[PDB]
Amino acid sequence: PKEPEQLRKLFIGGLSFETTDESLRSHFEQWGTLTDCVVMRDPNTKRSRGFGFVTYATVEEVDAAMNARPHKVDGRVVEPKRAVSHLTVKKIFVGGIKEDTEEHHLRDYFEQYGKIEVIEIMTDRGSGKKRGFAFVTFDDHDSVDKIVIQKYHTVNGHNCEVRKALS
Ligand SMILES: c1cnc(N2CC[C@@]3(CCOC3)C2)cn1
Repeated sequence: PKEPEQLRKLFIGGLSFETTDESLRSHFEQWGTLTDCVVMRDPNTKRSRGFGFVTYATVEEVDAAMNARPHKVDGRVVEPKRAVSHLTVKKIFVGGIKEDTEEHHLRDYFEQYGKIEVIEIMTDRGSGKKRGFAFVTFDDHDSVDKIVIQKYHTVNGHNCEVRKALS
């Protein structure tokens, strides 16, 4: 059972124009088996477009590569991101938590996706009653990107709806 290829891909932005298929592969093979690795180039000049893609054999290998950031590739710090499902944010909306879900429920669950900086459990402006949704802010976008591709999120026995949240 192979994970869908789309979930095993990293877009790599900010490449040095001297990075090649081969040097990008040599770099990112340190964190897993690469089934594909390409530098995007102009069709006429062959000059690099400054970005590429790598595809790992498993999602755990994608995780390993993201956890090894920052990546300096051929002398330049590059910008890896998981393929789109890019709206790059650090904050999620968590809905369906009802009125019994507390901060530690959200923290104990979401801390395994990334480092949490803010948890905001929403309350009614007039009564102070919990409204049944929350916002979690992380220190980095990959946490959110991992979270929103999951089909399900179970927190405090609730099946939650989780979406990217923007400013
Ligand atoms: C994260 C960030 N960017 C991504 N894009 C994919 C290729 C792109 C669209 C067409 O040309 C450039 C940019 C994907 N995932």
